[PDB]
Amino acid sequence: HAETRIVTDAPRNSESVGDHLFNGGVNHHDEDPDAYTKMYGPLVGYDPRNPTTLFANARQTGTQLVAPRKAREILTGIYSFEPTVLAFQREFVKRANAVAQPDLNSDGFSLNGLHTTFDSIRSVSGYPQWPVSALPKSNVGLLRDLKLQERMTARQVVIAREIWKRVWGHMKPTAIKIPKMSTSGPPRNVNDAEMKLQYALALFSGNRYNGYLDAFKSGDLSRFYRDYEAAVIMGTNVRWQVDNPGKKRDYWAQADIERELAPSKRPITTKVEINGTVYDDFAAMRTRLVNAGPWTINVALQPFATGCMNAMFELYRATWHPDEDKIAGFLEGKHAFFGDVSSYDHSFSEEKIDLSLEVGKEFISPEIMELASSLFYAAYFTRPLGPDDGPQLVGNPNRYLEKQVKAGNRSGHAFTSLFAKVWKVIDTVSKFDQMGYDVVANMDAILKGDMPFGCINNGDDEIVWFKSERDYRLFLRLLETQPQEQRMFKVGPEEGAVFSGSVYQLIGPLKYQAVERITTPFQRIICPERSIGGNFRKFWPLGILERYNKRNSHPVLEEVWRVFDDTYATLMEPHYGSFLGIVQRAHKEIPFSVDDLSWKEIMVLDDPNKMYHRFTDEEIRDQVQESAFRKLQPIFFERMFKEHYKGNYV
Ligand SMILES: [Mg+2]
Ligand SMILES: [Mg+2]
Ligand SMILES: [Mg+2]
Ligand SMILES: [Mg+2]
Ligand SMILES: [Mg+2]
Repeated sequence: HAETRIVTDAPRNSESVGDHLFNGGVNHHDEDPDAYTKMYGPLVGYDPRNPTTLFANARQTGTQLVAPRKAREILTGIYSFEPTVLAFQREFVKRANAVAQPDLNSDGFSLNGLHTTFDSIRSVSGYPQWPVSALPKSNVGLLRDLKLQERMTARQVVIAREIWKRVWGHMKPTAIKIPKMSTSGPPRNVNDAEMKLQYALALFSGNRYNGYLDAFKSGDLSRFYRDYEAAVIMGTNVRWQVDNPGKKRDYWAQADIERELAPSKRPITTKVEINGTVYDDFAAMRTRLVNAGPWTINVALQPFATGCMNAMFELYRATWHPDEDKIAGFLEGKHAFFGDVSSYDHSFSEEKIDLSLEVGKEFISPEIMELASSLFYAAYFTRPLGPDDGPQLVGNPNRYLEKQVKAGNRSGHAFTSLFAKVWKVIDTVSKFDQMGYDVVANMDAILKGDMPFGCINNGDDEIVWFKSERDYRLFLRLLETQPQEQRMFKVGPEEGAVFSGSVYQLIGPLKYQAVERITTPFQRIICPERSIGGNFRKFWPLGILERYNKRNSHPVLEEVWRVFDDTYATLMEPHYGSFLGIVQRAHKEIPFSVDDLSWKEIMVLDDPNKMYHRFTDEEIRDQVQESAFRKLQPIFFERMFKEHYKGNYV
């Protein structure tokens, strides 16, 4: 068929989606160019004078806060604002701190496996720090505050081009993941993976991908919206995590980002006060704004992000995807710096984002890179970030071909993870360069782990390793001496040498042993981001039982679990029932068993987005992946790649 539009002139909502189910073998939208139009309803309609109506049909609307205050159900029948729970938190933390204290050397390595104190467990889940910090229109104040370079050096640009050529220039075609449990974002704002899949099939049928790009590049939002159900705009969500009591933090106010491009931050002053009692020894949960790109934008980009990432994991495994179980042994006999990056994604400059996309255009049609740019710099809409704020549109989505919000490696983008991984390695390879090494001539060898130095990467987490002590101390001298003109990101040593959630305990001379942070099991039980069950914690017993079952695997861990069990038994059990009873009864009601799953699989059930950056299809069984994702195999977008990709297939 000739049809170039996803939404045609056919009557909408005239056929049931049940008559157009995807069989995994043929794209039925090739047979019927009107199918998508007929199986879904009329869009509400775009008003350029009122762009926020793009979100008026969402589950949460207008007035309701992005981060409401609401007690969490931490275990069956146990809620986080109850005074007995808070009493347990205080006593558990006293007793756990009496077990062990972090024992760190001058390089930040833990000698006992513990990297910090247990004080963050005095955080009240469901009690947010407010306001949630807004995203300013400009990150220049941050770049200034962090003392980052004004521009890349010439050499840094060379290195960035050499690495991006390797990344964009190779592709291992891989299925698009279609999330079951997240919103499509505008315009439909539904958690409907069937619609997402049918949209993908429509996009990749006939001439619709080129029609989509033509509509995009026209700058006519009314056209892109009408004919492709697409609008370049971010929604916003909030992520929550524990904090250390007493830690001073700051935030960008909604009223300031409205008035100023790069305003200064204001102090967060939230105190925990529950039913008329102040808890001065507790923290409110740290909160962070995350943007969310619409499905109907990200779907056009994801094939490239996923394919290039998967290629990179194969060709340059030693850098971007080593076996995590083997890292500690790999490091035996090596010196290592564990990177702690401050405000990483937000600290990317416009130059860095733009260069990445420029090199992309050598391998991928330029209009696709321009779509990526449009989303990186898109306007966003947020519901209120605090109790005194209103909903707010930041930027002008009517002018989406112009940059609206400059915020570095924008969250919610198809490319966010790829950019995080590649730029951390650009920075570290530039550091190898600044030491004096000839990194261009030896680029492949560095990335493949064949030189006497290299780096293991997981986005903003990294291990920079050296076979030679003298090379290692030269790297440390470089960090100490590096001037502003060379500084890409704000990086220091990680307290306790943590990588991907594990402490790399120093157990002998250049001998390491990985231990999951000993704070983690207790934070995730006692101070959770979300209540048990619901959308995101259906499988909550698994992570707990997995951790409990390995309690004897490390001597500090073992003692802290003994403190948990004894303290819970005395202070919680009389009122709420036994801990293991609650957890084991819940485990019986879910369709997975902890004994049958790998550690990787349990991680993915707790955080499915680890499939976009940490684990590949090969490492996770179908039943686990299918809990969270539908898939579209790459045969269904092969024609798009034949036209629009110019690199090498792996
Ligand atoms: Mg029928
Ligand atoms: Mg305080
Ligand atoms: Mg001012
Ligand atoms: Mg780190
Ligand atoms: Mg598999």
